[PDB]
Amino acid sequence: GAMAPSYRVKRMDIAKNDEECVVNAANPRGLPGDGVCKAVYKKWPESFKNSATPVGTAKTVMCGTYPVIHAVGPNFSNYTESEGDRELAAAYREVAKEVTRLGVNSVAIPLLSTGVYSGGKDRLTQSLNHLFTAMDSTDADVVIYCRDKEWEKKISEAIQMRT
Ligand SMILES: Cc1n/c(=N\[C@@H]2CCC[C@H]2CO)s[nH]1
Ligand SMILES: [Cl-]
Ligand SMILES: [Cl-]
Ligand SMILES: [Cl-]
Repeated sequence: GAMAPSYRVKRMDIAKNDEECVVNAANPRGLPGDGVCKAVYKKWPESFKNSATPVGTAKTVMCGTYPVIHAVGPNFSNYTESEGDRELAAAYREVAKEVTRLGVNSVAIPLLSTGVYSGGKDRLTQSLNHLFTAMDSTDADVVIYCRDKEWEKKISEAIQMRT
């Protein structure tokens, strides 16, 4: 575990992370995809061998010894708000199980279902709160990655608010 488990936020490409493992915002088919998934495929393409997994689940594949946790959030274009909210909470619970199983002291994690799976809605708070609900019982250092300047400020505020 980390000596004083923390949350932090950085605004940069998650493919450049300084953590012991990465969470991919994956599609259910293990395809290269768009956005975070695209960046992860270019950096760790070996981790896409047999990475397909259903919505609301996470599947870890090693690239060398570096673990890539493929977490499949719902596409809010296809899910109702109710069923999508349940599946988005479930994906983060499965990430916390994998992070614990791997014994890592740190993890890089994007906000699931906030980009092309958002169904055109701002889901920063919804996605971040489900992240916290899952990760708060783990002792890994968590580093959240984002690309927008206003999102960086809002995620940083949400972390600082809890102290
Ligand atoms: C390469 C990179 N993308 C990041 N976040 C995405 C921005 C839009 C949806 C987000 C998650 O898919 S963090 N590092
Ligand atoms: Cl960058
Ligand atoms: Cl997304
Ligand atoms: Cl972002």
